[PDB]
Amino acid sequence: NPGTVDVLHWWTSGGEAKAVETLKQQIQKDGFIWKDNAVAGGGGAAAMTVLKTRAISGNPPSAAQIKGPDIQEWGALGLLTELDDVAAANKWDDLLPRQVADIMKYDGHYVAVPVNIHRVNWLWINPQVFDKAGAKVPTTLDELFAAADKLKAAGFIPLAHGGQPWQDSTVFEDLVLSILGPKGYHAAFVDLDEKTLTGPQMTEAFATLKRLGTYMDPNRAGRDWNIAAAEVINGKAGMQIMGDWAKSEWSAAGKVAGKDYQCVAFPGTQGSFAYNIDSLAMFKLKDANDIKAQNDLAKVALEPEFQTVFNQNKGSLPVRQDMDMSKFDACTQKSAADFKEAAKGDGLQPSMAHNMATTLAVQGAIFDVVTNFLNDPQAEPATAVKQLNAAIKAAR
Ligand SMILES: OC[C@H]1O[C@@H](O)[C@H](O)[C@@H](O)[C@@H]1O
Repeated sequence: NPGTVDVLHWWTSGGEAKAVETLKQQIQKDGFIWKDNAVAGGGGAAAMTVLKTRAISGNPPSAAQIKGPDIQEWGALGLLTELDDVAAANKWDDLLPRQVADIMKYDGHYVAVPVNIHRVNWLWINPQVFDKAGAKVPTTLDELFAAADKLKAAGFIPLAHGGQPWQDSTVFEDLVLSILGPKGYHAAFVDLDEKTLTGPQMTEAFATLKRLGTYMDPNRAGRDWNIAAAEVINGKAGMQIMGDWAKSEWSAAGKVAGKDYQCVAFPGTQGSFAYNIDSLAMFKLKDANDIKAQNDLAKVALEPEFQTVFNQNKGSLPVRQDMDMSKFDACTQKSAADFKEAAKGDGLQPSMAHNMATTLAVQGAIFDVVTNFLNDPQAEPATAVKQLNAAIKAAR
């Protein structure tokens, strides 16, 4: 046995699978065995359940898709391996933005390797559906509702949305970023500031979320994010509020920007970039050949060729800084420009819904408040903000 790579991840949709296939291929070309542990469940909760079993099993995966502050917990447990030598040889501190490199370190040592930078705060449009409905691509919340009114009148699903908590909170966080702005967003989700969490603007975010719910399919419970994307691709819906992993579904269907889809910053979030960094935390392994395979995985993750093909298929930006951005599609080039702009000011903000801003316990509290609210058409925004602050406090 040359050594086996076992990555625990949740890349299972048609688009996500095309991306992870590029990793499988490179590992095989490098002469190692690929043994997949893909665990289906958008946003990763199902994967995390499997991980919690496997991690203290004595047979951990080579790596697992573990993001944000949660990397600190796995590092604190002593389960991850330090990557000093591979990081030095492959110049990771030079290749990675400082903001990103810090997330990957436990007590100053790399313990995880990033593969991308997803943008969460996108809105996906089907321009052909917009043309049929006489609708205008929205740049403001008011325009978003105007477009939704027209799509509805035209007999389309205005907003294709799946009723799962992480999806609900993806929409909610877009609203918070839009209404509060990036500094307010940071105060609420990173600093967990009580006055922000319970303020009039957060209250208005909940009122806006409730209205948005009136423009979704009432029987959307359980609908996977790729199902929602398909409604837009197939011309049944006008819009989807989702990160740029949605682009992977458009690309996998052979669709092109302008003609088939557009993406625009979520209305009112122009200038802000809510980032989601997929990273592979590397577990301490026992088997010598599997350690060699793991070291190969760590090398591959930031190789220029892999950074290109993975991210072309995945819908995200590459995380490596020296890349020829002209090799990506127009939407990814827009993402790059928007990242650069955001990074100059205070616009670059970690996604709460995608595990970058908070611990998982705090995220879970927020998810519960937001679905409970959106599940109840009669719910009150003033109560929601009190529950939001209270539940966050109890989760810590
Ligand atoms: O499953 C949908 C998306 O969930 C996000 O949390 C992950 O970071 C993405 O890689 C994935 O495509």
